[PDB]
Amino acid sequence: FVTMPAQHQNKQPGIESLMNPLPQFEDPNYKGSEKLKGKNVLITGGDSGIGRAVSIAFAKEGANIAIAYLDEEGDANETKQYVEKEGVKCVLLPGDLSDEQHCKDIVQETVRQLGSLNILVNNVAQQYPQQGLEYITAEQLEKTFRINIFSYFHVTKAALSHLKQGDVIINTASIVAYEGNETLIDYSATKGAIVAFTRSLSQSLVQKGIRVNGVAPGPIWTPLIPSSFDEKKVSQFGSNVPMQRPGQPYELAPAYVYLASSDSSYVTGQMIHVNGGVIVNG
Amino acid sequence: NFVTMPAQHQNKQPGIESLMNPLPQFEDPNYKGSEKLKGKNVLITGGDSGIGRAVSIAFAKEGANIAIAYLDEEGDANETKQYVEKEGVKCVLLPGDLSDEQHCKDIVQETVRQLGSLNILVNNVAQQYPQQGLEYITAEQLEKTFRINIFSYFHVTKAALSHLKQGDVIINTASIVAYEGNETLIDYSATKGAIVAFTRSLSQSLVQKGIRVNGVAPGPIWTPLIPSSFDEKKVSQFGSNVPMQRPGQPYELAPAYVYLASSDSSYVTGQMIHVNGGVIVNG
Amino acid sequence: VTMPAQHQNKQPGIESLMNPLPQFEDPNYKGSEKLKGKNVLITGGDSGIGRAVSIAFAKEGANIAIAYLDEEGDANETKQYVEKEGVKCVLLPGDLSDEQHCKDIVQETVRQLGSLNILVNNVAQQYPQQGLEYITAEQLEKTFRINIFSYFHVTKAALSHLKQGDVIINTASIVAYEGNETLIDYSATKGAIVAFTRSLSQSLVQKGIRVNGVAPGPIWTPLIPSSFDEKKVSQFGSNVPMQRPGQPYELAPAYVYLASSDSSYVTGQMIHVNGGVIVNG
Amino acid sequence: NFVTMPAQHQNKQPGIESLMNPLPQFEDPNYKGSEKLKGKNVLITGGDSGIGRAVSIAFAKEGANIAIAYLDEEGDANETKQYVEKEGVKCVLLPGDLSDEQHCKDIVQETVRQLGSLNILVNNVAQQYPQQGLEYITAEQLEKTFRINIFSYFHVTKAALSHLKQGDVIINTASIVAYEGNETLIDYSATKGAIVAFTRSLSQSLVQKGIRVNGVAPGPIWTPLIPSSFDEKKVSQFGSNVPMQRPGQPYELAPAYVYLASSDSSYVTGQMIHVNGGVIVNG
Ligand SMILES: CC(=O)Cc1cc[n+]([C@@H]2O[C@H](COP(=O)([O-])OP(=O)(O)OC[C@H]3O[C@@H](n4cnc5c(N)ncnc54)[C@H](O)[C@@H]3O)[C@@H](O)[C@H]2O)cc1C(N)=O
Ligand SMILES: CC(=O)Cc1cc[n+]([C@@H]2O[C@H](COP(=O)([O-])OP(=O)(O)OC[C@H]3O[C@@H](n4cnc5c(N)ncnc54)[C@H](O)[C@@H]3O)[C@@H](O)[C@H]2O)cc1C(N)=O
Ligand SMILES: CC(=O)Cc1cc[n+]([C@@H]2O[C@H](COP(=O)([O-])OP(=O)(O)OC[C@H]3O[C@@H](n4cnc5c(N)ncnc54)[C@H](O)[C@@H]3O)[C@@H](O)[C@H]2O)cc1C(N)=O
Ligand SMILES: CC(=O)Cc1cc[n+]([C@@H]2O[C@H](COP(=O)([O-])OP(=O)(O)OC[C@H]3O[C@@H](n4cnc5c(N)ncnc54)[C@H](O)[C@@H]3O)[C@@H](O)[C@H]2O)cc1C(N)=O
Ligand SMILES: C[As](C)(=O)[O-]
Ligand SMILES: C[As](C)(=O)[O-]
Ligand SMILES: C[As](C)(=O)[O-]
Ligand SMILES: C[As](C)(=O)[O-]
Ligand SMILES: C[As](C)(=O)[O-]
Ligand SMILES: [Cl-]
Ligand SMILES: [Mg+2]
Ligand SMILES: [Mg+2]
Ligand SMILES: [Mg+2]
Ligand SMILES: [Mg+2]
Repeated sequence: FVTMPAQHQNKQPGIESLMNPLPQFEDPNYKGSEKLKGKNVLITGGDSGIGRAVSIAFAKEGANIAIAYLDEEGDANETKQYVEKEGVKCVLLPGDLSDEQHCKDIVQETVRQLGSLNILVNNVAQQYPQQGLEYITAEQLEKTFRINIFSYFHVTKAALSHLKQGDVIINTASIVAYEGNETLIDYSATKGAIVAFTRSLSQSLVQKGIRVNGVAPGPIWTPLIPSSFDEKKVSQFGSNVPMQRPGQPYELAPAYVYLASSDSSYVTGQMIHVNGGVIVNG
Repeated sequence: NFVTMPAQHQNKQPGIESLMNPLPQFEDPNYKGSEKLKGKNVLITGGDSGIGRAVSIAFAKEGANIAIAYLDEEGDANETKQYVEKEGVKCVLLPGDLSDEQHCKDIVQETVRQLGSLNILVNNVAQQYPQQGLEYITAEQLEKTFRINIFSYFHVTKAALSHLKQGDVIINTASIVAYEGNETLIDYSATKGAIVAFTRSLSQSLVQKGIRVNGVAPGPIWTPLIPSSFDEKKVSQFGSNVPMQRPGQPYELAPAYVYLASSDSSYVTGQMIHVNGGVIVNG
Repeated sequence: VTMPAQHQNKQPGIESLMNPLPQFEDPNYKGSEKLKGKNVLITGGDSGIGRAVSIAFAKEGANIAIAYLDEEGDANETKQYVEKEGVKCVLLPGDLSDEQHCKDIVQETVRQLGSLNILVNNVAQQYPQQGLEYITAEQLEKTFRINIFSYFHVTKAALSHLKQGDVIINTASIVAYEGNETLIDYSATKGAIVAFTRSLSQSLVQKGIRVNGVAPGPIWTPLIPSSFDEKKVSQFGSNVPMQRPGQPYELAPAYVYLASSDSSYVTGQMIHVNGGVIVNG
Repeated sequence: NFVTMPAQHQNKQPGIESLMNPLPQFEDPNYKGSEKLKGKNVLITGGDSGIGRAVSIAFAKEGANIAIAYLDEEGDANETKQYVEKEGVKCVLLPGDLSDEQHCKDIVQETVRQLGSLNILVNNVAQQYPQQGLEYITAEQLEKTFRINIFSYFHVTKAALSHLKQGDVIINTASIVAYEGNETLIDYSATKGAIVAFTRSLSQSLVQKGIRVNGVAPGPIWTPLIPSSFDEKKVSQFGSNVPMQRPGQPYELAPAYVYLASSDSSYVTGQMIHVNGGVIVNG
C-alpha cells in the first residue's frame, strides 16, 4: 500500500527540504502553556525530523534550545527560525557526534551559551538497511554503534556535571528495539542498547532527582527514511501499522513535552510508544 | 520499608477522601490549561476521588465537560464537582453501582442526555481486597472483584460504542500490579491484567473506526483506595518501595490522562503509560 | 490456505472430527524420567495441547489425572496413549465453571493418585465476535468463569496438597501480549492468567512451589474449528513468521521443561511458543 | 540484603572457576540425556566455565560434539573438555580473543574443519566492569565492553551463516539486566539490551531459511564472572535480592539452552527464557 511518493536521497543524514511532501513538523493548533519556561535544552539531531518537531514544541513551551546536528546547515537554520519565532534562544552546534571529544564540547558549549542545562534529549541516529547479517561489515557495525549509542553515553556523561535535582534526560529509542527489524539488525541492536541504557540510567540517577525516560517511535515521515531505504520501500512506508499511515513528526513532540516537564514528575525508567498502534506488550 | 504517611485505616470501601490525613494533593496549583480538550464530553467512572478526581479536574482545566460516575460518595463527588465547575465547564454527577450491568448502560445513556454527546470514556472504577494468600480469597470476593474491576469496563464501554465516532477516545486505568504482580492482591492483579489485554484488543478492534484506546498503569498513589483496603501499618509505609521512595500524588497522574485523551496522542493506540515512581516493567 | 476448510457447530470441539488430525505426539520424542512418579492434574487434558502434554508427561514417567468437560471419546483416546507408557491415568469429567467441581477434581486426584505434585491449568473456551457490542453478559461471564475463575478455584483447592518442589503451570496465550480484535473477552481472560501467574509465583516462592505459564500462538486443535468460521480455519496460522500453525506436540516440551526440576530456578515466567511472533518477551 | 556466599574476589577477569568457594555446581547428576541433540555440532563461545561449561556438558549428554571458544583460561577449558568427552562426544578447544573480528571468523572455520559442520551456535561470551556511575565509565571501557559482549556476537554469527541450514539453531545469552536495568552496570546492561534486539531481528531475518534464534536471560548465577567483577561483600550477598533468595547454579541454566537448541522448541523463535530466581520482568 502506497503511503508516500517514491523517492530516495544520495547521502545520510537526509535533507528535509528535499522531501515530498515536507514532513509535518508542527501542529498549527498546538497551544503552548509555559510547560518548559526558562528551561535550557540540548537536543542531538534537533535539526530535522522528530528532533525538529521536538525543538519547535519545546520552544512553544518557553524552553531555550541548543541543537546539535552533523552538517545539514539548511535544515538546522530553518529549525532555528521556527524556534526563535517563539521568542526563545536558539544555539546551533554542528559536528560529528561519533567523536567523544565533540560530545563533550557540545555540552560545554550549551552551558556557555545558555548559562546552564536542564533537559538533554539524545536523539541522533543513522541507519543502513542491509538484506542480511552477512552484508553488515565491521566498519558499518561500529559506525552505527558509535553514532547511535556511544554518543548517548558520552553526551550524557558530560551533561551529568551540570544536571541537578529536577533535571531530565530523554532518549529516543525505536519500536525496532521491541519488535525487531530484519533489514536493520545492527540499528535495532543499538536501539535495544538505548532501551537498557534508559532503564539503568534511571535507577542510577533517581536519588539525584534526575528523571530518565524514552520515546519509541514507529514509522515517522522524516529525512532518515528516504536517505536509508529504496524508493519502492519509501513509497509504502507506514502502511504496515494498524493506523495504516506513517506518523508525522509533530505527532511525536507532545510525548517529549510530557517527559521533559513536571507533568511527568512521577515517571522515570519508562518508554512512551508512539507507533500507530503496534502492540509491543508495553 | 519505612514510614511515608501517618498510620490510618477506613473500615468501609470505597474510601472517603475527606477522612484522609494528609488529604491527597489532587490538583497542581501551577497547572495551566491550554484547551487541549475544549468542548469535549467526558464520562469518568470513579471520578469522585483519588486519581479520577485529579483527572476530572485537569480535564475541566482543559475545557472538557465532565460526567462523573461513582458509587455513593456524595460528599467527595460534590467536592469534585465544585472544582470542575470552577473552570466554567459542565459537570454531571451519576451515582450508582457499576457492578450492575443495567446501571453501566444507564450512565452512558444519561451522560449523552445531559451533555449531548460522548467523546472520551475513562474507565477507572476499582475495588481491592488484600488477602495473605489464595486460600483466603472466597469465590464471592473473586467474583465481586472482577464484576466491578473489569466487567464494568466491558459493560460501560460496550454501551459507549454506539456513541463514539472518529476522533473519540477511550482510556482504561490498569495498574503496575498487572506487570509486576502483587502477592497480597492476587484477584485484583488478575483484573488489572484483564484490563491490560482488554486495552490491547479493543485498540485493534476500533482502530479503523478512528477511536483510540490506551491505558495508564499507576504505581502507589495516595488515594481513598489505600486506607480503605490496607491495614494501618502497611498504609504508613505506602510507596516506600519504589525507586523515588514516595507514593505518587493523584495530581501527578492527571497529565498522562490529558495526553492520552487529547489530539496530542493522535498516533498512539494500544499503549500503556506507567506512572509509578521508577519501577522498571520492561515497558 | 494452511488447513482444510472446516467448522464444528459445538464447543468444546472433538479432535476425532478434525481434518487432518492434529499431531499430538512426536514419534521421536524420547522420555528420560524427567517426571518419574510425579502425580499430575491437567485441566482440559483430553485434547489439543492438553492431550499433547498428558502424553509427553506420561512418557516422562508421570501419573496423569485428566479433567475435561464431556468429550469422553477424546478423553478415552488420550487415556490409551497415556497408559501405553505404563503410568496411571485417571479421567475426571465435569464442568469446571462450577466452584465445587473444581474442588472435587483435586480431592479425587489425591484420592486416586495418592498426592498431587504438578497442576496444569489449561481449560478454555473462546467465542469470537465482530465487536464488543456483540458480547452478551452471558458470554463474558461464561468465558471468565471457565478461563480464569477455574484457574483460581482449582489452584486454591490444590494448595492444601502442594509442598516444596511442587509446581503449577498455567496456559495463557499470545493474545494476552498482542491483543486479538475478534476475541476481546477471551483475551482479557488470558491477560488475567498472566497477572495471576505473576502474583501467585511471588506468593508461593517461599513455600518452594513454582508458578509459570505457557503462551501458545496458533495451534491446530479442536478449539479452532469449534470457535472460528470455516474460512478463518483454512487460513489459520498463516499470520506468523513460520507461516504455519504449530502442532500440539510442539507445545509439550515447554510444559515438560516447566514441570520438571530442569526449571528449578524459574518462577513467574512465560514460555512463548508461537511460530516467531515477537512479544517483547 | 543478606549473606548467600563466602566473601571473595579475584584479581583478573575473565574469572577462574577452580578458585571459587563453593565450586559452582555445573552438572545435575540426576540429569539424563535422551539424544535431544543427536548428530549435532555446536560452537559455544565462553563455554569453558560458568553457564557455558554447564551448557557444554548438558549438550554433550544430549549427543552433541562441542567446540568451545574461550579467552585464555586453559585450566578451566581443559577440565571442561574432560567432562564433555566423558559423555562419549568430541570436544574441540579454541582459545583466543573474540574482541578481534578475524578471530571470530577463525573459530567458525576451525569448528567446521575439525567437527565437519556446524548446527548450533551459542553466543555466550561476556565481560563486565561495574562502576558507581556513568561518569566512571571511560570510552576505553565502553568500547571494550561492546566489542566483546555484542560485536563478537555479530561477527561469530555472521561467519556461521554460510554453514547454517534449515534445522540449525542460534542461542544468545542476554541477561535480566536488559529487562530490569542495573545502575552499576550501565554499559554492560546496554550490551545486553543490544543482544535482546539482535535476537529479535535476527530471528525474523532467518526464519525463512529455517534457522531459529532465541535467547536465555539469566538472573544472578554463581559463576567466575561474579567474584572477578564484584567486590567481596557484594559477592557475599549475591542472589539475596531475587524472590528465591539465592543465586542460581550453572546447571540450572543448561536445560533452557537444551530446550532452545533441540527440535523440542521447533515452534519457538525470537524469544527469551528468563532463568532468574523469580524476578518478574513482564515476560
Ligand atoms: C527508523 C525507525 O526504525 C523508525 C523510527 C524510530 C526511531 N527513529 C529515531 O528518531 C531519531 C532521529 O529522528 P529522525 O527519524 O527524525 O531523523 P533525522 O535525520 O531528521 O534526525 C536524525 C539526526 O541525527 C543527526 N546525526 C546523524 N549522524 C550524526 C553525526 N555523525 N553527528 C552528529 N549528528 C548526527 C543528524 O543531524 C540528523 O538530523 C533517531 O534516534 C531515530 O533512530 C525514527 C524513526 C522514523 N523516522 O521512522
Ligand atoms: C491498587 C494499585 O495497584 C495501586 C494503583 C494502581 C491502580 N489503581 C487504580 O486507580 C483506580 C481507582 O482509583 P483510586 O486509586 O483513585 O481510588 P478511589 O477510591 O478514589 O477511586 C475508585 C472509585 O471506584 C468507584 N467505585 C468502586 N466501586 C464502585 C461501584 N460498585 N459502583 C460504582 N463505582 C464504584 C468509587 O466511586 C471510587 O471513587 C482504579 O482503577 C485502581 O485500580 C490505583 C492505585 C493506587 N491508588 O495506588
Ligand atoms: C486460542 C488462541 O488464542 C491461541 C492458542 C493459545 C492458547 N490456547 C490455550 O490452550 C489451552 C488448551 O486449548 P486447546 O487449543 O488445546 O483446545 P482443546 O479444546 O483441545 O482444550 C481445551 C479444553 O478445555 C476443556 N473445557 C472447556 N470447557 C470446560 C468446562 N466447562 N469444564 C471442564 N473442562 C472444559 C475441554 O475439556 C477442552 O478439551 C487453552 O487454555 C487455550 O486458551 C490455545 C491456542 C490454540 N489452540 O490455537
Ligand atoms: C552479570 C549478569 O547480568 C547476571 C547473569 C546474566 C547474564 N550473564 C551472562 O552469562 C554469560 C557469561 O557467563 P558466566 O556468568 O557463566 O561467566 P564465565 O566467566 O563463566 O563465562 C564467560 C566467558 O566469556 C569468555 N570471554 C570473555 N572475554 C573474552 C574474550 N575477549 N575472548 C574470548 N572469550 C572471552 C571467557 O572465556 C569466559 O569463560 C555472559 O553472556 C553473561 O552476560 C551471567 C550472569 C551471572 N553469571 O550472574
Ligand atoms: C565480507 As566482510 C568486509 O562483511 O567481513
Ligand atoms: C516532589 As513532587 C512536587 O512531584 O510531589
Ligand atoms: C456530537 As460530537 C461534536 O461530541 O461528536
Ligand atoms: C473455604 As472457601 C469459602 O474460601 O472455599
Ligand atoms: C573523564 As574521561 C577521559 O573518562 O571522558
Ligand atoms: Cl529446530
Ligand atoms: Mg537533519
Ligand atoms: Mg471515591
Ligand atoms: Mg476436548
Ligand atoms: Mg572462563
